[PDB]
Amino acid sequence: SPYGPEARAELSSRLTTLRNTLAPATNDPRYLQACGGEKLNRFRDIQCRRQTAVRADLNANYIQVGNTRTIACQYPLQSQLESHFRMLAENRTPVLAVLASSSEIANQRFGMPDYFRQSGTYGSITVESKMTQQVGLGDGIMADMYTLTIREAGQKTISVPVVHVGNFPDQTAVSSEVTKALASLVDQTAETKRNMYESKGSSAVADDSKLRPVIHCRAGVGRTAQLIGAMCMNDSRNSQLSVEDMVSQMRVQRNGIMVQKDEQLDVLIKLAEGQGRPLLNS
Repeated sequence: SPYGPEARAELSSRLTTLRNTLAPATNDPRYLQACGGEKLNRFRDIQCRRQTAVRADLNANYIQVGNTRTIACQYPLQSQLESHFRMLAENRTPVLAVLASSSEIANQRFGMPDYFRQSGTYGSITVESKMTQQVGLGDGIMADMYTLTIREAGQKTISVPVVHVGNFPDQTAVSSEVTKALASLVDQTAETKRNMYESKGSSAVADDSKLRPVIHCRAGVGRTAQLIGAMCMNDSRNSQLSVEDMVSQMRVQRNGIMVQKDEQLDVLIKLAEGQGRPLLNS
């Protein structure tokens, strides 16, 4: 009954209502609007909540699901790379999880710059990419890891661990088992990096806006939301946080499309069921 079809339908009903409420109006005061004439949103209908926006020129949001703090964003546009790197550096990013596949990135029609597997200079910022380990996630899904060293005059140099799911499907959802494996890897990688900063007495530890895992796929609403849901379920502080809570929180803090597909929600529901976590709020 708590995970039966009627509970699942009720969850869907509540979430659909929320999506409708959060649909952007023309020049919606709730959503970030482009300044300067440059394209801001990769997709016109996938907008960035203004009050939680990380930077004025990025489609990117601070999200807190229960106690779990992250940043969710779109795959940055070519024009946005300098700002994106500055975000990554200023956040002292403990892990960047990229859920867009190599196939997607390679499709030049999609405008997804290969910004983390190659080195480059973007305005004032110089970035060096290095290959690190590779970790299997199940079902032949592979996480390729990198470190990005971000250098800029006047700024401290920051190295960001990257977890790239190079063969993450976009046509089908990955299983709860793959999702769990990915959440554990991303969490573990963030933990190691955050520990390093703690050991150096970094001032970023005291700052709520910093040390956030950064997660993006192509749009930052499907695969991204599925991962963030799994990560929040991995957080021992989040007992009794329901699936309704986690999805509504993602939606209010980014846009109404978070967890876009029923296929993705099914994964979150299965993970919740495995923990005996509630789907709905009383």
